Amino acid sequence: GASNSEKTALLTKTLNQGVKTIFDKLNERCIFYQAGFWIYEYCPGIEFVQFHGRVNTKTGEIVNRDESLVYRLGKPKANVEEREFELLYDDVGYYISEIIGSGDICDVTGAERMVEIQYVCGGSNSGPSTIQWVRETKICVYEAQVTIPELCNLELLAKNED
Repeated sequence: GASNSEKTALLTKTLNQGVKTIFDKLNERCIFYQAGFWIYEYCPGIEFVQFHGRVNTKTGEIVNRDESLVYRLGKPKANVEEREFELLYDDVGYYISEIIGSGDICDVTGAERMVEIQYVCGGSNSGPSTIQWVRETKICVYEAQVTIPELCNLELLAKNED
């Protein structure tokens, strides 16, 4: 037989490397996604909000619009140590799950408007981080995915486009 000691070290390394990479790629600039009529904005340890607005596809910049159609999803911490991340994997490959609650309870169901972010390797290993897709699965719960080029260096995350 043999042992798989190194596998656990590789997991610890991919998770930590992932967290610092994510924050490094978001600290420079926040990320957004225009999900039809609504837009979703995610900042580096600030907050996660959804608003009715418009975007400039040329760079992803938002357009000056009314702030009366804005909502809260999750409220992360300021420091990377005040928060906790999870190194997961699925049939495709590895990813990092990050869930953020403390929005506004949906009185319609009686659940939290907490968001789930899945950090994966991006197809363009030569571009900034951005959201891949966005979908409000439940009435309150919302799921999103974020691509990062530097994550693809980590062999565990050397899988996407499947």
